[PDB]
Amino acid sequence: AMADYDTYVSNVQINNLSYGVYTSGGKETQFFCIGLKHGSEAISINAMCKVDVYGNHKQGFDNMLNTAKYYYTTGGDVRIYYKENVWRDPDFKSAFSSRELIAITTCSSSSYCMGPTV
Amino acid sequence: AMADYDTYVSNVQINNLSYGVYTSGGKETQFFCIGLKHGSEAISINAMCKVDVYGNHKQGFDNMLNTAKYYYTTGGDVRIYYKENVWRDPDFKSAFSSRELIAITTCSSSSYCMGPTV
Amino acid sequence: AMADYDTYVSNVQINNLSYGVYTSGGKETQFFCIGLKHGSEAISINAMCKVDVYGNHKQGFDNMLNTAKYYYTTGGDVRIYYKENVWRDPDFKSAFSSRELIAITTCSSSSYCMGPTVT
Amino acid sequence: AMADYDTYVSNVQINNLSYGVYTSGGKETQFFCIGLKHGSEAISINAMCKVDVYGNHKQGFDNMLNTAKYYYTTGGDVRIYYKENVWRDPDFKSAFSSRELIAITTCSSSSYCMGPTV
Amino acid sequence: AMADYDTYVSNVQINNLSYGVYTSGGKETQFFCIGLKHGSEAISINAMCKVDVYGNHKQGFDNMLNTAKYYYTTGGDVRIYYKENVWRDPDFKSAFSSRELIAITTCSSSSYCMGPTVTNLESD
Repeated sequence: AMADYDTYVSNVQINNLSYGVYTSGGKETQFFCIGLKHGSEAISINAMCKVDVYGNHKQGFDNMLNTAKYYYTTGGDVRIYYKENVWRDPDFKSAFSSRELIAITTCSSSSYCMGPTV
Repeated sequence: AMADYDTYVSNVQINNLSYGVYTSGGKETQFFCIGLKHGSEAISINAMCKVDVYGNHKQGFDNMLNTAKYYYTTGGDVRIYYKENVWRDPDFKSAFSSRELIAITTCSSSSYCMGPTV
Repeated sequence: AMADYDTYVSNVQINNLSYGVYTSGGKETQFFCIGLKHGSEAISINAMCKVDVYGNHKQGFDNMLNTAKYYYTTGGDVRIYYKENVWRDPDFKSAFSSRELIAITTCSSSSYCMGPTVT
Repeated sequence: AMADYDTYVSNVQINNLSYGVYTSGGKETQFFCIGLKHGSEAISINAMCKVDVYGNHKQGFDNMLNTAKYYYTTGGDVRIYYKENVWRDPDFKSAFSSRELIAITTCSSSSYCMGPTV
Repeated sequence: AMADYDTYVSNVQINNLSYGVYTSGGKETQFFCIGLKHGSEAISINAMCKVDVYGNHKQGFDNMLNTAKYYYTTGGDVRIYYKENVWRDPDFKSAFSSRELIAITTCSSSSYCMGPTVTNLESD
């Protein structure tokens, strides 16, 4: 199976965004975070972030940000692939999330979203 | 004829998208994949991908991604040119596709799309 | 007059767009092409293209692509400046066009588009 | 707590935007500045700016500009994190403010915006 | 006062836009030009341009272009800051404009636009 694609939430909507600049561990960073809803269902796995110069995958900062902003605009159904327990900055983890955003795929029905499933 | 333009599907719509980051073969990659339908019907050749640091044509990652997102938004009729049997990562081919996306052109009628035919 | 601004069509609409990647003449390229509307016909006329690593003006590939996509979306009337007889790859010229896209300007009326004119 | 995240205004709207190029202190700059409202309420903390080659955080100019422009388009409620007393150019400070823009987060309700509140 | 911010036109709309490529002085350039109106009136200062590799401020070409395109799309009221007598190639000035685009700010009402204003009636 694809490394880092094993943990996801499906048929969610991106209902909040954050974008900022921040010094972390003595390095100048950019970050963004997505916040999620699942229609009217309560979701606890509801935030994930990406940082330009830290993480398991530094590539794709601008493309992932633009992709997140696209689905915030449409409110469309997506699946979010993420990795738990990534961010080591304790102030960032408590403010935003520990989770690193890995991929965003669309869902065309209540049962199908693109990408691998477990 | 144009090299790599011999294999295409016409009058389709991009009805799904994926964008992600992924380690493949020791390289840090970005990728995106488009999912297709043919009007009211599903089609069997229905996913094509592009990878920033692998493939027959590594250029144009951001422009092809922006172009794909554009037609996902409009739902317009397009022709997709693609190349078969490209991606060699077995986990990736199984989750997404083995096909490399080459070009996207528009269709102004049920019978005409821009670009060369065979 | 401005070099490369002598040849244009005014008050046209872009009704088709192509974007691709392609190996031409030993180089890896990106290109896009616009097709122009002719009455109610589906087939476009006067297609014009831009290539990132070939042409009289290699600069501005992404900005010209985004400008072309913009007017394809709005369907607005534009003036297109282009250079005839540029592309030499025969397969490309047969598939798309020989013309290089130089500039796109708006038309605010049936009578006025921005940019220089010739008589 | 996150350094530079202690000062913010919540549930505001970006109702004006400036973008320009400018020589400041012998350096060629770009800048943008956001103007804020909060519905009908009189606010005094209502302008924040970012400069490409000056400030505590020079990274993220284009991404922050595009983020500010998006919320100006939607008129949606946001939280603005900012740093007071940053700009030293007296002419710039008089025309806009001394405040450096740090982050923009969305507000999904009258009581919630993403990001830390301490 | 902010250098290069002394001449502007307020409460205008961008109602035309040009983008192109052009060779000048041995350099390959990109440029764009905006056309303006003041509601239903034509104005005297109605065009201004930015060039990627010429001008007093070469930075910000893409950001300025995207900003101008945005306001052309929305038709919203803006203030345009510009500098006179920059483009001195007569065929470019005849085709487009002599003025360099410096900044674009919004006007949220008929009475307010963002950005610096001159000190007084004589710009002392």
